[PDB]
Amino acid sequence: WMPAYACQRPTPLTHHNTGLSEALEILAEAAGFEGSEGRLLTFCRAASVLKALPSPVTTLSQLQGLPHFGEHSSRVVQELLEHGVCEEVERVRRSERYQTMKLFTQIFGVGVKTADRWYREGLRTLDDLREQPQKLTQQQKAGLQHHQDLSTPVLRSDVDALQQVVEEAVGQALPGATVTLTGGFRRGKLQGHDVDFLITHPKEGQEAGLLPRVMCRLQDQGLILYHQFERSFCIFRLPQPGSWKAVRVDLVVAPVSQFPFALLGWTGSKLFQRELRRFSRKEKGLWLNSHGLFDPEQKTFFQAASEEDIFRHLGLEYLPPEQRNA
DNA sequence: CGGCATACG
DNA sequence: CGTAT
DNA sequence: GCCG
Ligand SMILES: [Mg+2]
Ligand SMILES: [Mg+2]
Ligand code: NA
Repeated sequence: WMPAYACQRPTPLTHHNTGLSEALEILAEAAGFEGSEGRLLTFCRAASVLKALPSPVTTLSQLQGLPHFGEHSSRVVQELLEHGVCEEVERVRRSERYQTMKLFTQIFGVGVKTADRWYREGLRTLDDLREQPQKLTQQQKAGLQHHQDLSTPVLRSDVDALQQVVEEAVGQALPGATVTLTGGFRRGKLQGHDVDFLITHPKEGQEAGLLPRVMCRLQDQGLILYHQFERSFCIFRLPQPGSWKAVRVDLVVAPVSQFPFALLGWTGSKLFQRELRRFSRKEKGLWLNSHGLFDPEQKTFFQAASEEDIFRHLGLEYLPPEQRNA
């Protein structure tokens, strides 16, 4: 009944097993901090399965036959059902390693590998990093300076304001160019930690060279607190009552021939796209990315005019963005 | 046991 | 190495 | 950690 790939089933934003999925996602996150991508994936997938169920899991037997539930994930659920708490999960939560790796990896410019090195050097706090700024990149310096604002959720009201200012700069950079909201907000989220925009133009090729022109205009408007092509990871100045706050904004440009693939990729979720690409390659023999869908036998790319086209060419039932919350 | 998504900056 | 979904 |  429950298919094995997350792209084969609807996953709504809110569901009936929130606490169970959150516990599994703690273990997934911890596995990632230790470099165990395989364990991270299994725990992520098991969490996602529960998000897709039509009602709460109340008994252990309801896990029988669910994909990605083996001894470990099942035991986690069993303990939560019987005692409201899983000792392993709580042990991770309070560990100095988990808390510090989470704190460090949250910094824009710091990945697992950097965080881990710092952890091994004895660093534990943000002020520990500030007191040795010679070791930080310019990106990390920006992430650390803006860390407090960047930890505050972006609201859907903020998004509309940012979109209008991005369209203004885009319209001057290239008349006729369009801006599409992607990422978590396109899946229906009411809050987020960043805002993702996809930019294109209806005349193939006109979008070449566009992103530098957009960025230089935004910067001239005084809206860019930080930025470093076709992808830009920025920190924007967002107006606030009597002041402002820093917000992470990603801008991506794609040619209109590739727009369906880029929209699909950048709308996520992250797990959904990984599962979709795994499904494409392993079940259909097709290679999927955010630029296209390649048949390695015929050596041809699939033309798509819509996301609907892509789901059809992979033999999957269409899922709107709000059901891609794997 | 191999595999685990696939890019760009 | 970082970033993104 | 789990699947095929
Ligand atoms: Mg986002
Ligand atoms: Mg983003
Ligand atoms: Na980071």
